[PDB]
Amino acid sequence: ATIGRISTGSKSLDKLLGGGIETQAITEVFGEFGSGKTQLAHTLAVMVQLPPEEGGLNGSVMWIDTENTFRPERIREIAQNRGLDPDEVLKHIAYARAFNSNHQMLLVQQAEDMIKELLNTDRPVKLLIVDSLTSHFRSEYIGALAERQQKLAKHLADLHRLANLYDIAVFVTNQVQANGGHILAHSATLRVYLRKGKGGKRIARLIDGEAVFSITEKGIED
Ligand SMILES: Oc1cc2ccccc2cc1O
Repeated sequence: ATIGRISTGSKSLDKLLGGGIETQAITEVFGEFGSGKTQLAHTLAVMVQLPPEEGGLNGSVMWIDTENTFRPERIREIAQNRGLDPDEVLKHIAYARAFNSNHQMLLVQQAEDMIKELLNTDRPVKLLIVDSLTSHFRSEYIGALAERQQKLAKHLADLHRLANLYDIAVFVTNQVQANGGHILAHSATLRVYLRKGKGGKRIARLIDGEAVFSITEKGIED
C-alpha cells in the first residue's frame, strides 16, 4: 500500500510531519503531564474519519485506554466542529480499557481480529491509539528495568507488525517528566516531543523547526 497521512487538525503540525501522521508507522508523542498528548489523540480519532480531500482516510479507529482518559463528549465536540456527525464518529471508534500491561498486550492481538473484519469494507481501520503506552509497564516493573524492556519490546513489535501489515497509523502516547525517560528509545517510527508554551500554546518538535498550535473546540488548530 501507499503511505497514507492523517491530518492532525493543525496546519503547523501537519507541515512539521510532512502532511500528517503516516500509516505503516508508529508515531510516539511524549511530554509532561498536561502537555496535550491525549488531546492530539482525540483529534486524530476524528480527523481520520474525514475524506482525503480534508486530510482523513475515511477510516475506522481502535483505541486502547490505560488511564481512563478517553472522553466521548470530547469526541462529540471535535466532530461537531469538524463538520461530521458525532454519532457516526463515535460508532467508528472501537474502545477498550487495558486493566494491566499483560491485558494491554492481549488487546493488541484482539485488535487484529477487528482489523481483519473491516479490511475490505468502506471503513477499514486506519488508526490504532494506545494512550498511554508505557504507564502500566512503568508501574508494574519498578525495580525490574531489564524485564520491563523485554515486554515493551515485544509489545512495540506487535504494534509495528499491525501498522505495516494492515496499512494503519499507530499513535502512542508516553508521559515523560522530571528525571524520567528512556522515551521508547529508537522503537517508534517517529518521535514527537510536545510541551506547553506561553499562553497555553503547545509546541511540537521532531526528535531524531517547531510547530505551534492551540487546543480548541476543533481539537487542535493553528
Ligand atoms: O470491540 C473491541 C474493541 C477493541 C478496542 C481496542 C483494542 C481491541 C479491541 C477489541 C475489540 O473486540
